Amino acid sequence: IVGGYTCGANTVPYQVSLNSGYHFCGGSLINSQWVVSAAHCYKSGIQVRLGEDNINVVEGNEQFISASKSIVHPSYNSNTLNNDIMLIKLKSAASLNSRVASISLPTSCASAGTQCLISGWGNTKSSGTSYPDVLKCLKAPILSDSSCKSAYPGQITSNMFCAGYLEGGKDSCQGDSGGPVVCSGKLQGIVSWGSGCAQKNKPGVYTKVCNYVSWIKQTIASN
Ligand SMILES: COc1ccc2[nH]cc(CCN)c2c1
Ligand SMILES: [Ca+2]
Repeated sequence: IVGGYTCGANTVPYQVSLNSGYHFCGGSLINSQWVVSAAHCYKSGIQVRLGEDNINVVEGNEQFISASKSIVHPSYNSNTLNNDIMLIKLKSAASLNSRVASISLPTSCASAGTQCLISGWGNTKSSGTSYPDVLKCLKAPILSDSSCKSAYPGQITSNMFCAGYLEGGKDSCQGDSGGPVVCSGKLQGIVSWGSGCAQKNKPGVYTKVCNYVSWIKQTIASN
């Protein structure tokens, strides 16, 4: 996250870190046994880390649970990033409490202008690299479809939205991939892609979760 603030330990209780020997992507806990992330995060041998703040120090509220199955969306296109969503099933159910909690799926899509919270352990610099060990947060609005398409001609599908600031300076960045965009207490987005981070006229692009609720619910019910 570039231009954000330190969230505070366990203030984003649905945020997860995906770990394959190191943090490599975020995700969101949507019930006691399932995590949603980006399809571009896919790999084998994922351990899901819940209740994290400092990802390099055991602070006492963590739960570490191996993934038993990953399901990339059937229409994910790695070249265009269309349908950039994946589900991960945990080998055992997480113990839910005030610091580890699921986030609700949306019943409707959020409109442009809605303020959302984006969070992650990604790079905090737009040039150069500095990775934080504690979770960073950013409040940002959903941008209109027309501004999003004007910023990324030819590249925005109906399964994507832009959020952030056309002036630059505040954005998600490398290592935030797969993490949550939460608006009005519902998961509306997944950190997906962008052109660099925090550049003028290049806001972050997010998977539009409301288009996937039926797929998520049917997949969870059968797996
Ligand atoms: C350094 O630029 C990158 C590189 C990879 C990335 N993945 C996801 C994002 C979010 C950008 N809003 C991103 C940014
Ligand atoms: Ca920790």
